[PDB]
Amino acid sequence: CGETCVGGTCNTPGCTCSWPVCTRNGLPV
Repeated sequence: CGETCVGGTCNTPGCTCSWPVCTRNGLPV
């Protein structure tokens, strides 16, 4: 995802909050 869910959520679509960073389909992209 490249995004960070330091807040507890992800802005990027289909991106999960994989604190501290974000994730995609359970994979950090």
